[PDB]
Amino acid sequence: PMSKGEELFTGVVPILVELDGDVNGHKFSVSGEGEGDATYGKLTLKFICTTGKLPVPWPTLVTTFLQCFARYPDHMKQHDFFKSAMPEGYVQERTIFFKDDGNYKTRAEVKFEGDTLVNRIELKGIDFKEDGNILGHKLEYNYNSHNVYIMADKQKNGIKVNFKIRHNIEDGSVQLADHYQQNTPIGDGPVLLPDNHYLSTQSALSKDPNEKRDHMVLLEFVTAA
Repeated sequence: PMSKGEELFTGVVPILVELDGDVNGHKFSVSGEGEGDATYGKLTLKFICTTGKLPVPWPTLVTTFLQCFARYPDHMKQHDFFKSAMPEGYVQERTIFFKDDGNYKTRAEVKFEGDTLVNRIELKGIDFKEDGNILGHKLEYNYNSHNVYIMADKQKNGIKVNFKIRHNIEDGSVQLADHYQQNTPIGDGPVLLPDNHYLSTQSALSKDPNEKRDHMVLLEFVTAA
């Protein structure tokens, strides 16, 4: 292959997602489970809020809830930092600025625990407007397609990422979430540091009609470029 860790993703890999969140004081925890298939770049997940009802819309948390499952084509596996960081994993820090509303601050650890790919997150949301689009729940239960731009970080043998999410507001228009992401490896061994390249995402949000807990099922498709 191109990296040792890439061989960890040659099969469908089960996923565990854990988030502790806090938004304008509202505390919540989410658990998610599912599997990823990096050779297609497909991910299917079902998250449940385990503390009651999510204080913010589920689409706002999609990008916080696994980029080691991106399908890197053959002529591009030399650019796949995420798998090269494995098994030991990487920290994934992000500051999301929602246009004209508050911010999320998120810290995650993405690593193999056993045979499962685990993304363990802490999220802090501050300065949200009581009736803005987030705390007003004015977003639509859907998700656009995005292009997330990836650059190597030579000083930290990691990657600096920047992209912008489009949250379809119920009134038709778009509420921007501007993501500032930093990925830093947990282990000593070398990593693949990529030439500037894009990741293409597609995401489907739906529900599990025999689960009556606040939940989100996510069908995500990620590919390199």
